[PDB]
Amino acid sequence: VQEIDLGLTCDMHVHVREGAMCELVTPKIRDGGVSIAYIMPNLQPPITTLDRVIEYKKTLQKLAPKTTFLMSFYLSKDLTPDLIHEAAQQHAIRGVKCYPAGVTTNSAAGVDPNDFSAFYPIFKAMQEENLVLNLHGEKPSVHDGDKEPIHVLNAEEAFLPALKKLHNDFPNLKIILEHCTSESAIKTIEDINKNVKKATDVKVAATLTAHHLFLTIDDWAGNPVNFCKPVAKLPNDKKALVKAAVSGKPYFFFGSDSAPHPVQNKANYEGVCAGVYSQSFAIPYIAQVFEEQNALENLKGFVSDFGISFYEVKDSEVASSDKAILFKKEQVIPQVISDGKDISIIPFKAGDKLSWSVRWEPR
Amino acid sequence: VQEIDLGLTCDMHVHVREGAMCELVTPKIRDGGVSIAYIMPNLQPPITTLDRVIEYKKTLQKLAPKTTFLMSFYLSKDLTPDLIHEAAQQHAIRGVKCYPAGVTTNSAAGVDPNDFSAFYPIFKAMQEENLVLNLHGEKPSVHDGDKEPIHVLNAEEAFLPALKKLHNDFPNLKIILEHCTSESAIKTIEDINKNVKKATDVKVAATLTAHHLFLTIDDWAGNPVNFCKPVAKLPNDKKALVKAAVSGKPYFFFGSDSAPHPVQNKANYEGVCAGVYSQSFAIPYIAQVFEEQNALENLKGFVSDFGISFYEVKDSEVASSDKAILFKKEQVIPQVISDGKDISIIPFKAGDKLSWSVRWEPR
Ligand SMILES: [Zn+2]
Ligand SMILES: [Zn+2]
Ligand SMILES: [Zn+2]
Ligand SMILES: [Zn+2]
Repeated sequence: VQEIDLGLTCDMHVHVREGAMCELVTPKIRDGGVSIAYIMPNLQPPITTLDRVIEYKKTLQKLAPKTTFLMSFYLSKDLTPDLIHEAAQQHAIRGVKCYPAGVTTNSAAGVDPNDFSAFYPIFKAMQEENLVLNLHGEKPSVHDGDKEPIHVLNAEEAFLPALKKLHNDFPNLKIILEHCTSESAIKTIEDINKNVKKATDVKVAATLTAHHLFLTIDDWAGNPVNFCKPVAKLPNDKKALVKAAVSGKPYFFFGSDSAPHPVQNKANYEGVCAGVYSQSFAIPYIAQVFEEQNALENLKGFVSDFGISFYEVKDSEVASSDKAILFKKEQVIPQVISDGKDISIIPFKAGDKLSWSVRWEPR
Repeated sequence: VQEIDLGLTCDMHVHVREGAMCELVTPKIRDGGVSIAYIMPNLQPPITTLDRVIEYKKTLQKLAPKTTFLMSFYLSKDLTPDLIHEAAQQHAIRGVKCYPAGVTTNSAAGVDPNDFSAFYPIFKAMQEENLVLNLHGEKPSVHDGDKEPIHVLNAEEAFLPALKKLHNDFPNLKIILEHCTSESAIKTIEDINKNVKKATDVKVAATLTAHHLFLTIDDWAGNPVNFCKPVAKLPNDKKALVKAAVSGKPYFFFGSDSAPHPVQNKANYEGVCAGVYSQSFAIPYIAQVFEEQNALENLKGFVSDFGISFYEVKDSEVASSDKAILFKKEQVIPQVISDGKDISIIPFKAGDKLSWSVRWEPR
C-alpha cells in the first residue's frame, strides 16, 4: 500500500533501563510507532519490590504520557506468592520474566532452568491471577566433558523441554517464549498450538524481534553491534523466523527486545554487552520485512492484534487512543542516537534506508 | 616430564605485520619458543614482488638474528609464472598463500576460489619449483536466495571440494590447508592421506593453531579478542582438532596463525579485526594441550619434526642451531603486551597460568 492503519500497536519486549538512558529511550517507544510496551525488569538491581515497580512506571509515564506501560517482576527467590497477589490486585504488573543465570544482561541474579520447582509457588499465584510468564529460553552453557554440550547456538533448543514441562504443569498459565531464534523453537510452538483456531485459545506464544528477522551469524561475527542474546543463528533459522512472523498465526507476535547500550559498552575487546537497539524505528523495521515478503496484510496482526489479544489489553488501560499510521516515505537511519550529553547509541541498521515511516492520528 | 628437548621448533603460520608492530612481535617468535617461522604475506599492500619479499626478510633477520624465516608470496593476479621461477631460483620464497577475497584480514586483493583455474599456470610453476601452496580454505559467504548458503560456520566445509580438486589436478604439488577449525576438514585431510605412514609421503597437510585447541564459539561470541578467521566452532569441532594435534600423524603440524592487532582494532562496535595473538607463549600453549591429553611424547613431532619434513627445511637454511627446551616451570600470561609507546596487544589467554616454560640451549 502507501499508508496502513495499524491501530494500537504492540511491542511486548522493551528495555528502557534507568537514568539518563531511560530519559533518552522511553520517548522513542512512541517515536518508533509503538502505543503499548511491555517493560522488562532486569535493572541493577532487578525490579522485585512493589514500590520500585510502581515508581518505575510513574517515571516512565512522566517521560511518555501517551504510552501504555505494562510492567513485570524479575523472577527471583526474593519474590513471594504474597507479593504476586498483592501486585496483580493493584494491577501493578502484568507478568513475571525469567532470566536463566549468566545467559544475558543483568541475569547474574537469575535462576537455574534445571530446577524450576522452587518457583512453582510463584507460578501457582501467577496462574490464578492470569499473569504472563515470560521466558528467556536458553540453558546456561556447559563445559564439563560428560553431559552433552550447551553453547550459544543450541542453548535455545536445549531449553525447549523445560518450556514444555512448564506448560504441562501450569496449563492455564500464559507463557511466552521470548525472542525465538531457532527453527526448532518455531516448530515446538506450532506443535503446542496445533489445534488452535481463533486465537483466544493460545496459551503459549512466542515473540519475534525485528533484528532476528534480518540477522544471521555472519552479521554479528565481527560486529558487536549485532551481537545479542539469543544470538542470531543460521540462514535456515532466519527463514523459519520470517515465515513465522508473516504467518498470520495468533501465537507469534512482535517483541523488539530493544536493548539499549552506550556505544562504549559495545566497543569492548571482551565482555561486549549483548543487545540491539531497535526502538527508534521499531515498526518501520518490521514493515520492511513484511513488504519484502509480500505479506503486508498480516502486519497488523503481528504488531497489534495478536499481542493485544494474548495480553488481553482492554481499552480502559490504553493511555492514548491515537492510531499508528505507517506510510511509504523513505527515511535514512542515522549513524548514532545521542542525548547530547553522555549517551550515544548505535541503532540497528545504522545508515540504511527504510522505505516506511510512522506517524500518529487520533481515534 | 620436567624438561623436554623439542629441538628446532617450527611455527609454519606467522603474521608479524610491519613497522612498530613488527619490531614488537618478531623477537617474540624466539621468546615463545619457535626457531623456524613461515611468514605470511597479507601486508598492506600484499607481498607480490621479489624486491619486497627480499627486503621484508632482511628487516626480519635484523630484528631476530637467531630466527629462521621462510617467506611467501600472496596469491594474486599480479603474479606470473616467470616471477614464481625467479623467486624460487633466488631462494626468496618457499610458498604462495591463497586468501579468498573478503574472508579475512587484508584479503580484499585475494582470489575467487570458484575460478582457481585462472591460477593454474602459477600452480604449475610452483609444482616445478617444489613450492608450497598454502590455503586459507574458506569460501566467501553467500546468503543468496538461490542455492545452499555459505556462512562463517560452514565456509571451511564448503571449501573442501576445492581443496580436493586442487590436489587431484596437481598431485605432486605440496598443499597445506591452513588452520583447520572443523571436524569435517580433519576427516578430509585424513582421507586424502589414507595410505600414508611416515611422512615424506605427505603431499597435503594441515596446520593447527594454538587457540583453536582451546576456543569454541562461546569464547568469542561476546569477546572480540578471541575472534579470528576461520572462527572457532562447536565443541565437537574443537575435540576433533585436539585429537588431530596429538595424533602423531605426519600431516598435522603446528601453525600458530598468531595474528597481532593493537587493542583499539579489537575494541570496535563494528569491523572487529580478526586475529588472536599467540606468539609470546606459542610452545607453552601447545604443551598444555599435549599434557592434558597425556600425549607429551607426540609434542616434538607436531611442533618440530613434521613441519621440517614437509617444508624440507635443511640445515644450511637454519639461522641458529639453538634447541628449544620445554621445562615445567609455571608462569602467568600478562594482561597486555606493549612496546611502551603506541602498541598494546592482548595475548591469547591473558591472565591465565601456564604449567610450562621454554628456554634455549645453544648447541
Ligand atoms: Zn532475553
Ligand atoms: Zn530482553
Ligand atoms: Zn587465514
Ligand atoms: Zn593467517
